[PDB]
Formats: sequence, C-alpha cells, structure tokens
Amino acid sequence: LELTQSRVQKIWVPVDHRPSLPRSCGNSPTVIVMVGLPARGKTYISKKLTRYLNWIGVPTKVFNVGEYRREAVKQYSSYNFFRPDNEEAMKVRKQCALAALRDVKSYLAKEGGQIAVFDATNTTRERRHMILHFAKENDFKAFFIESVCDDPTVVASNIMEVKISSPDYKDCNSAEAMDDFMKRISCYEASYQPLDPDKCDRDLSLIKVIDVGRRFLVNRVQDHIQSRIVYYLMNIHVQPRTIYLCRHGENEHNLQGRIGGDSGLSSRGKKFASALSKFVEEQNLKDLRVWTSQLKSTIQTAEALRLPYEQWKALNEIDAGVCEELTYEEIRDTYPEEYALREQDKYYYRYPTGESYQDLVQRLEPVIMELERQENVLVICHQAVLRCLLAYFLDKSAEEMPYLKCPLHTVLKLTPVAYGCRVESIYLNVESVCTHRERS
Amino acid sequence: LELTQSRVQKIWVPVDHRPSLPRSCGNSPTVIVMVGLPARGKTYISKKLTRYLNWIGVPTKVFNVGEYRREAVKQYSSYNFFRPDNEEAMKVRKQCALAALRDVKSYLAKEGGQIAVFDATNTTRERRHMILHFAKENDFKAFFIESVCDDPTVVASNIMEVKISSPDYKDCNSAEAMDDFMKRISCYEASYQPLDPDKCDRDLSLIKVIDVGRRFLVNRVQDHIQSRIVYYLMNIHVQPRTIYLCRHGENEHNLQGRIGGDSGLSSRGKKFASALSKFVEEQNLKDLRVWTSQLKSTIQTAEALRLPYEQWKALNEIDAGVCEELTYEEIRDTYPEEYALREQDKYYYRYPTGESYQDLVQRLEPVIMELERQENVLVICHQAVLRCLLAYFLDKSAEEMPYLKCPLHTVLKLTPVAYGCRVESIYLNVESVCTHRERS
Ligand SMILES: N#Cc1c[nH]c2ccc(Oc3ccc(NC(=O)CN)cc3)cc12
Ligand SMILES: N#Cc1c[nH]c2ccc(Oc3ccc(NC(=O)CN)cc3)cc12
Ligand SMILES: O=P(O)(O)OC[C@H]1O[C@](O)(CO)[C@@H](O)[C@@H]1O
Ligand SMILES: O=P(O)(O)OC[C@H]1O[C@](O)(CO)[C@@H](O)[C@@H]1O
Repeated sequence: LELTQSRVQKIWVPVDHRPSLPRSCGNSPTVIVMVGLPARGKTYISKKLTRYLNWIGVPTKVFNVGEYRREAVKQYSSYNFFRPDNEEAMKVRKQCALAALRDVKSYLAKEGGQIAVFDATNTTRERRHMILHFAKENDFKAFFIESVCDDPTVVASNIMEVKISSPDYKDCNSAEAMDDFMKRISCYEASYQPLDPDKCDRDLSLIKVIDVGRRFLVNRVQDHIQSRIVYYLMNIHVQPRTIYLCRHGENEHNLQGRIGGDSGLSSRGKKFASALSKFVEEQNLKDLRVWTSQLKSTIQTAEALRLPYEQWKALNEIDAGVCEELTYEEIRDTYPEEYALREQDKYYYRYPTGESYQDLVQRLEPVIMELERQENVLVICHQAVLRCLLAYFLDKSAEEMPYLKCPLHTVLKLTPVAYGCRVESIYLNVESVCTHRERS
Repeated sequence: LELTQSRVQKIWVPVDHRPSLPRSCGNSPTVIVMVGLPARGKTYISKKLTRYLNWIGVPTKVFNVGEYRREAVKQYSSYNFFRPDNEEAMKVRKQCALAALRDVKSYLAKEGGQIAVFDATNTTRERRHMILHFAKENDFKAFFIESVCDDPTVVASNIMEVKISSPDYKDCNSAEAMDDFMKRISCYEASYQPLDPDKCDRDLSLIKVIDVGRRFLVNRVQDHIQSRIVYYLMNIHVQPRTIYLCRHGENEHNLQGRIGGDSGLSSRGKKFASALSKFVEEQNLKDLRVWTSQLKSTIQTAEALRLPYEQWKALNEIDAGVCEELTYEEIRDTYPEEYALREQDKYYYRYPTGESYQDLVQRLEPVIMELERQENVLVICHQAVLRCLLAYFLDKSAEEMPYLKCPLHTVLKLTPVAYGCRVESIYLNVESVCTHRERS
C-alpha cells in the first residue's frame, strides 16, 4: 500500500507508477432555477448564493436572461417590450432564454462548472417544463428557488435600490423608471403560475422564500448542496447593518517578522487597541457583537473596548505547522523547497502539519454563516483569516485571496448595498510594521 | 491589558485580581414544543434532536408527558383512558402536563438547561396557548415542531417498531396493542388543530415536518439554535442503513507508544487492512461510502479495500500540539503539569498549541451532519475522533467520551433501531498493541 505525499497540498496519494503508455480517465451538476415576478430579489439571491458557493469551492455561475436580452436588443425603450401581445419581443426573449440555457450546458458539461443559476422570471409552468426537459436530457439536477412577496413597500424599495439604477434606465429619471418598472411587473402577473408543491410541483426540489424570508416552503431536498443552500437562505437577512473587520493590534512576533505563535500586543498594538475603542464609540452603534480568535493578541485588542466579546477558535490564524514562530528568512533557509512551493501556489499550499488558505475557508464557513445571521459585528482577527473573510464579502477568487491587502491598525468597514459590499478603509493613525508580501 | 492563560482549556482571560471581598455575578432558554397525533415520530424527533444538541454542547432534556402519566397512573389498561369523555383521566393528563412544565421551568431557570423538549401531542390551540403563556411568563422562547402524516403504512410501521414494545403494552400481544393504539390515535383526531402559519400561528416560530421529512413548512426562525434544528431535521432520514466505524490499522507510532504524527501502517496494520477488505466484501452492501482522515494510516487502510474513498481533514486525529510524536512517558517527564491537568479534566483539557475533545466535537459536527444524510458509510479514523463520533451515536456524555473503548483492528457496526443505535463489535482477528488508558 505505497503512498506518496503531494508536495503542495500534502495529500497522501497512491504512488503512481504509470505504465509505458500513461492513460488519463478524462457528482451530477445542478441548474438552480430562479422563479418569481420582477423586483422579488431573484438577482440578489442569485448573486449572493453564487458568491457563497464559489467561496466554499463549488464552481458557480449566474446566467441572467435579461443580460442576454440587453446584448440582443441594443437599447431599452419601455415596458411595451415585455407586453404579452408583443409577438416579436416574445420570440427574442425566448431565444435569449434558450441561448442562456446553451451556455448553461457548456458551463456544466464542458467547463467544470458545478452549479448554474438560471436567473429569469420562469413564472409559467411551460417555461419550467422546458427547463426540466433541458435538465433531464443533459443529466442535470434541477432545484427551484421561488421568491414570493405581495408587499408593495418591499417592491417599491427594490425598484428604488437596484432597478432604477439598471442599464435599462440610464436615460430615465427615478420617477419614469419606477413607473415603467411597475407596468413591466404587470406584464408578468396574468401568466404567473406560482410553484405548487402540493399538487403540480410535488416531485420538484424547491424552496419558496415567502415575504422576504419570513417563511419557507421546502420540498424534496435531494442532496448536500441543496440542503446547504436552504440553510444559507434561512440565515441571511436584508436588515441594514455594518461589518467591521480588523486584525489584532501589532504583536511582538510582528516586530521580529515571525509567523504564527501566540505573542502579545507591542506598545503600538496597545495604542491601536485604545484607538479602536475610540473609533467603535464614535460609530454610535445601538448593539455591536465583538468576535476574536483564541489567540492573545486579538483578545488583548478586544479587552481595550470594554465590550462583551466572544472568542472563536475558527478565527485563529492559519496554522503554519513546522514553520510556526519562524521568520520568512528562516523558512527560506531551513525549508527552501517548502518556501518556493508556497510562493508558486499560495492558496492550495499546505504547511507541513499545518494549513492552507483552502483549509481556512472550510474552518471559516461557520463564521460566515453566523456573520450572515447577525447585524453589527466587529471581527478582530489575523492577516490570512481576514483575507479569507474579505474574499467572501468582496467576491474575490481563490487565486486573489492570499494577496488581499489587510494592513495592521486599519478597520475595514463593510456596508451591504445593492448586490454586494461597499468597503471603506479606516486607518487608526498608529504606526506598525508591514506584514504584506506580494507575489513573485 | 494583562491576561493569563487558563491551565486546562488554554483560554486567555483578564488577570483577575479579585478585591478584598470577591463578588460573583451569580441567551434566553428555549421550550421546543412537539405537535402532532400519536405515532408521528414526535418521541423519535425529541430523543434524536436532544442527543445531537447535547453532543454539540447545548444542555437539552426531554419532558415526555406520557412518562409523568405512567408515574401518576401505575398500570395502563386501554385507549378508554384517552377518551375525550373521560373526565377523570382528562384531569390527570392535564396535571401531568402541568407537572412536566413545572420541571421544564426548574430545568431552564435553575439547572443550567438551555433547551427543554416538551414531548406531548399538544394538538389543540388551547394547550399550545397555555404553553405560550408559560413560556412568555418565564421569559422562555417557544419553537414548535409539528409532525404531519396521513400515510397508514407509516403509522402502522411506527406502532410495530416502537409502540407495541412500550411499557403500556407489557401484558399485551402485538395484535391487541396495535388495535388499542389505533383506537388511542382516534381519541385525538376530533380535537386536533394542526399548526396554521398562514393565519392563526403566523407569529409562532415553527417547523412542520410533512410526510416523514419529504416537505417542510418553516415559519419565523428567530435564532441560531432554531436554524441549526431546522438544518438537522432536513439532513436526517429514516431510511435503513449501516454505519461502520473503525480506526486505521496499527501504525509505527502505535508500536512505539507515540501520540499523533503521520506514521504508516505496521505489518499487523496492513494485515488488518486486508482483513477489513474481506469483512467489507462479506457485508454485501449495494453501495458504501468510505471516509478517511488526511493522515497516511487511514488512507493506507482504505487503499486495501479497492473502493472509492473520501479524505476529510475533520477526521484527522486530535492535535496534541507540543506533545505530538511523544510517548505518554515523555509527556509525563517533560510536561508533568500538563499530564496531570489532562488526567483530571480529559474532555476540556487543551494540549498547548493543540486541541481538546471539546474542539474535536466542533470539528466533527459537519462529519455528523453528513453521516446523517448518507446511508451505508465506513469511517476509518483515529482513537479520539472515534470516541467523539461514538459518543454522538451512543448518547454518551462529555465526561464519558474520552474513556470510550475503541480498540484497534475492531469494527463498530452501528444499526439505527427504535430510539438510537444497536452496536455490534467485530474484531478482525489481527493482533495489535492496546492504546486504551483508563482514568486515575
Ligand atoms: N420579494 C422580495 C425581495 C426584495 N428584495 C429581496 C432581497 C432578498 C430576498 O430574498 C431573501 C430574503 C431573506 C432571506 N432570509 C431571511 O430573511 C431569513 N432570516 C432569504 C432570501 C427577497 C427580496
Ligand atoms: N409521521 C411520522 C413518523 C413516523 N416515524 C417517524 C420518524 C421520524 C419522523 O421525523 C422526521 C423524519 C424525517 C426527517 N427528515 C428527512 O427525511 C429529510 N431527509 C425529519 C424528521 C417522522 C416519523
Ligand atoms: O499567508 P501569508 O502572507 O504568509 O500571511 C499569513 C501570516 O501572517 C501573519 O498573521 C502575520 O505575519 C502570520 O501569523 C501568518 O503566518
Ligand atoms: O485521548 P487519548 O486517550 O490520549 O487518545 C488520543 C491518542 O490516541 C492516539 O490516536 C493513538 O495513541 C494518538 O494519536 C492520540 O493522541
């Protein structure tokens, strides 16, 4: 039972003594079907879910039928394009949906994609029967996500927040765009057949998000990924809030250029901790949850706030294994092969008896799920942990993630707006060393 | 910002220089309300959910009204006790429910309990209004779990599996007990008012488990624990299956009495791996998922099976930190304080730069959730990991968990039956060292 440890990821694999003529061999993908009237947050759900799935390592892509339409029909004039009696535009819209499905097939069967989010109204049983036929013929699973809401306040808010600012309404003022969009919604209301898990859609795998996540109808969750999506949708919310992310104040290891360890705050780190308390106070937040790692430097930083805080072992810095408490110079001199391997593949590289950024993502997933549930949160953590969390909020790839700039004594203020996060950086005017290292 | 590291758990806490007269200060608990007709799996849900919640560290207890009734009324005669026209038994049954609620108040407000599972029919709005009044007056949260099923095959199967074997039917044969139980169910059908999240129960936090988990109605999930319960209920199933748990075959570190590391199989370990393949083959399982850790010894064991397997970093043995690759004699001689601290508090003890059994539980929770989703699974792991998983399946406490017997070259065959697991041990007749150490 001869095994070898892969140099980058440190995975034990069978020793592969390929024969004279080495031969390469060259689970089922899922089509997530968005369902609902316009301004029901389908694009918001599509984008957020795709961001989460990609971050956890499930290759996911959104196919928005409206973008195929904006490409086929140069400029948008009015709701008249969406009229059920508009024979020509109805043909164009069908062609756009079919062209998106063609790209869904290519993504899942030929590009290594695992999940395709089909972002359209898909309000009629006919359209959904056609998507099911497409899924069955291509051996793709189908999972439906319907967003149902009758509240006019919610509809008006969605139009104001992200519809009026759509490329379709570039030449329009807020009032014209709102009026045109209401008429556009009305075009879909007559033919709209909601999902019926009771009789018609009984055998379909679906989630009905009712009244902006107040209630859920979950039918036939087949697998792990659908179960995860359902859990995610139940944990996220659209309530306004702020996420503050920062590292512990400068520590003794930072001064010596040493990685890992459990060293305490330097004199400057203690100054940052005081500066952070003043900053937090000036934010005047009704309630604020404070999260730290179990490492001393983040706890000492939180201690300066005089606020209750919760320690998470999942927030502990990346484990450097045998390289813990060493400087990067000592790593290069004692472990040159290891140093070069990491520089070449920073995301997947695992330290011996240690971790990779890939392991960090797996550890941080419960942190992300809890961050989603919460409102105002301050996370006091570490450089690699912060890059991973930031890659989730900022939709950064696995390749970009180990190189994100997360300086010491700097708060990253995250405000959820439109289809992602607005990021503000706040340097708290306390000197520190620089721990950022660019690629080679 | 002076901190000290707690000796057992290794948690950084503010240095507590208590004044001359040290003063001690001396989230809201939840009442989970089971709802539904008899033989709807309410006790099955109650017990399984309690087992999971306790294992993850949420103190949980079941209060079954029927057990209070068996205590108040010595012997059970027939369904006549459950008649709606039985004035005396109706008073007794109410007294029993009130006595259970009294014990719910004492458990949550005075015993450090976090979750009380109120296991009764609670089929009428009147009973549920009374439970809500009790929850509001005691500042307890209320979360309803209703099990709805109209399938007579499911009802008959439940009566045959766990009702006929109830202490109520000790003097009865299978046919008498089944007949009496059907009449007993009928006593509840007239007054049964299902949960109505649409109109009446709109503001209640609830889950409706429809048709043995085929469908779910989820209303107003308020917090983290309710969200976790909902996710758990969506991942478990009642399909028949087998869980096989074993350790890797004996390794080189086992022979030297060394802890941790990433050593390979000894000659005996390789013999076990072959013996395991023969055992697996003899089980004649249509499909079998094989899970290993990322450590060499478990992968080499799986390699002998000639079956596809999946490596989980979450299955890696407990991290001994600074004590890794040391013998227990070398631990006692180099770290005597650490050795004695662990012996005194084996569950909570954290190795320096390492883990506790408490950390293992947190790491293994996604493993447990996936084990629940799956059918036939073989987990090839390590001594401490195995004790943790076994404590989940066998409902063992945190205190018992570090001392569970998990010998090498022995398969633990777990068969879900009634309200837990039947455990069969299969020694594969290959000698090894003993790594079990009893408490002192
Ligand atoms: N209708 C409608 C919506 C308008 N904007 C939205 C944004 C998101 C959206 O979808 C979700 C909203 C809420 C949740 N979950 C929860 O609120 C559970 N706490 C999940 C998805 C619906 C709409
Ligand atoms: N009615 C009825 C039941 C009879 N025995 C049962 C055992 C468990 C039970 O509750 C659950 C069954 C199933 C699930 N979940 C799933 O099957 C999702 N895969 C959750 C709870 C209902 C009944
Ligand atoms: O992935 P990188 O760039 O080495 O950064 C992670 C490192 O940053 C630090 O947080 C500070 O230098 C170390 O403890 C950790 O090893
Ligand atoms: O908690 P205990 O009894 O020390 O057992 C855990 C130990 O068992 C082993 O799996 C085998 O000795 C070690 O690798 C590990 O440290």
